[PDB]
Amino acid sequence: LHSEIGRLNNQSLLWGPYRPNIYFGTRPRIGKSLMTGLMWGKIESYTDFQHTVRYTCEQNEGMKGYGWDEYDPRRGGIQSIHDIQNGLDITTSFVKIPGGAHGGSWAARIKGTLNDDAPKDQKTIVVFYVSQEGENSELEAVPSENEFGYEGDVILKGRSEALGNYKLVVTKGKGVIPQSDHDLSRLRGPGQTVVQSLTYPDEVLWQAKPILFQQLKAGIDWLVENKYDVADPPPPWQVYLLANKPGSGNVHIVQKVFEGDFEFDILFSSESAGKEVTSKDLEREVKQATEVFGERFARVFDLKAPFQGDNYKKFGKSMFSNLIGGIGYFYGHSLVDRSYAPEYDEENEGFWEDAAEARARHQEALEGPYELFTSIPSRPFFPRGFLWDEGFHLLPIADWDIDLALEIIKSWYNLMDEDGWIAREQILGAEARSKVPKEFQTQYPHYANPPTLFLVLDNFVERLRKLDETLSTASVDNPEVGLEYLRRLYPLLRRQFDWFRKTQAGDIKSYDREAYSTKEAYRWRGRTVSHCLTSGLDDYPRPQPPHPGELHVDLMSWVGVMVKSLISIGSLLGATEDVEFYTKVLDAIEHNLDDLHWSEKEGCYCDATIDEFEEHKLVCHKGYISLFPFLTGLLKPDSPKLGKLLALIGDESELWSPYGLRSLSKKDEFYGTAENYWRSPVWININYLAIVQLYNIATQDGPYKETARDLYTRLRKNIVETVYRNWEETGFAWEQYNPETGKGQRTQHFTGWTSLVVKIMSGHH
Ligand SMILES: CCCCN[C@H]1C[C@](O)(CO)[C@@H](O)[C@H](O)[C@H]1O
Repeated sequence: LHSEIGRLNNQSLLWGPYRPNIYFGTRPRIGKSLMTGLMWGKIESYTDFQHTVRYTCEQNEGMKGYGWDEYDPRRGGIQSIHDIQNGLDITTSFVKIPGGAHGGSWAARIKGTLNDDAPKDQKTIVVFYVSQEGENSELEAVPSENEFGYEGDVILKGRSEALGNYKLVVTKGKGVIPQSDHDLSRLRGPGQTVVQSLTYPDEVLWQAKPILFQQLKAGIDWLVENKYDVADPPPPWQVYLLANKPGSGNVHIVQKVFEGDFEFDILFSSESAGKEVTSKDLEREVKQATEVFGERFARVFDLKAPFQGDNYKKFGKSMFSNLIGGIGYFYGHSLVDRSYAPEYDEENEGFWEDAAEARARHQEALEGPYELFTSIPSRPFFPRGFLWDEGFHLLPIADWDIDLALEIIKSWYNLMDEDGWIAREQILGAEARSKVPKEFQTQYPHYANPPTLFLVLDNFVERLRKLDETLSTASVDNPEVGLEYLRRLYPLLRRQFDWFRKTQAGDIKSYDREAYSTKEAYRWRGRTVSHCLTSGLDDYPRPQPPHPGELHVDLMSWVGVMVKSLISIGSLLGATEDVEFYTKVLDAIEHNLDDLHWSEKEGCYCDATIDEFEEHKLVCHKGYISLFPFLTGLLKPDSPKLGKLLALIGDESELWSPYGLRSLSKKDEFYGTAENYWRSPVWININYLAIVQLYNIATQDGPYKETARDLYTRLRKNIVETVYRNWEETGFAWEQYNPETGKGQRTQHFTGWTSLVVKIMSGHH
């Protein structure tokens, strides 16, 4: 049954718009295969098209906004794009039609509507670019009857090992096609759909913009050569219209020019399936997908008071679809430093200068290939896999489709190396690398990241104890399926746990340091004077100067999270030998959080260092870090420590702002200093952990039940209203929120853990 379910999931999720880095494109979950991408741009002059043309995602003044209105990666969805520069409201509908043995079929409608400010006679170029990698695969544009290009549909027939036989059709579409009366029309046609079929070495096929411009430029050079000049120039759109040359190749460029509004379809027909897909199929499946999305949303994301209104529902749908609609498939080599230089052990004072010296040896090399199936923080700015982000992204996704989430966990855990390391940032392939400065590409095997994917595993453990529809929950409906998944993942989890302990260990024994356990103490590797990138809270203030005797209460809490998980999963597999070990680790972390990290004088948790005089010193900076044992679910409901944290969480002059909890307290000397990333702004991921823990305390007998209930109520309201208010004003989710003004700031399109707001609204943790 497990294998059966495995196979149905593979066939179900194979195809998608899995290229989140571009406005619209498709590719299957196969490294070297068929990929498509859309481009468009107005043409007004002889030189504007190069500046107007859209392909990879961006966010600036000339783009109003864009995003998925509805999406489900089993069925497809609809994306809206509001382009001010090109005067166009674009819509791209995508739909999957299950069938055959090769992952099924799919279709897309592309619709462009000029906005109110565009000239009614705007010319717009639209290109559908298609490429295929693979040694023994073939793709061929059937040539047109007509001399100079196509009056109707363009049909590409192809074959490969992974897809078998298939046909990909770009329809003629609806809309006015401009006509040139120039002499050029004798050799180039008066204006029509054209195809160029080309070949390049497989590894550059992703470079669609340059490949296309190299063809445009060759066209313009042909004009110059054949005496078409400024005495009497062809119209711009004709100058940028490729000469028709369909054929066989691993690249096919299909180019249309439209005057005014347009629309056209793309129909991918898997030959092994029924009859080929048609436009009338597309329209039906589109309408159907929406119905299904609507029904599932209302059930899984049942917004509770005071967010029951339709305004909130539209908001929740937008935040959710953008999160799930970011899922991408990535494939290629990544840049890793595998020197294991000994400077990276950071055992001396001043270690940061040493580690920089080793970095400047530049011993990094490309390795893999790797593949990854993952959601992403931000389409225009962070279109790739981030380890601790991914745990937050999957919490809402798992609610919607637990099997999709488990698939993404599996994907991430299959990257893990023999030591138990997964790189915090997955930059796979030249395409992914293109959008990332070289200095920032290299991954370091001593860098951890918060293990937030354990949070998702925890939700799945609890659910397991207590056609597309069936597939989405098959891992909890079939209890032997679930346990098998856990049996196979479990050794990897254990390895990650052991890896943390060997690589991110702090030093008790070697200092005058007293504590319940000799073993349990942690220090994030990777810190510079100014930063601690690996903890995820980049510039949150830490002991100065950084020092080999530092201990980090965040990191120790993340270890608590992990043991708790390994206890539940261990139990389920009756790994009683292991369960007993974890139980003692937990017990010790519980004690050592107190002995090493608790400040009586301050009433909160603190990181620790070693003095000038070699003594242990707490260094307290009140903010997210201070609450960590609480955020991560390690405190008993009656703990007096918990009571004191509830005081600090609730205190307006410290963390509590009208807009959510501040990353750092207004009292700390580092409030609003430096780059001010984690030194005052309100962050939805950490607020989310707070809300979940307040709620937990609120719904059990104990001395803080009602303080927690008051805080839960108000923080849930403040968080959701902050994000909603900004969405309404700007159309964006943002990375963080300003505690003084409420405004969203930094990275836009941040879906992204900001989307956790859909789970907060729907409550019932
Ligand atoms: C020098 C670049 C640092 C930017 N990091 C922020 C974005 C992201 O890295 C991806 O969402 C998160 O993983 C971090 O934790 C955030 O702080």
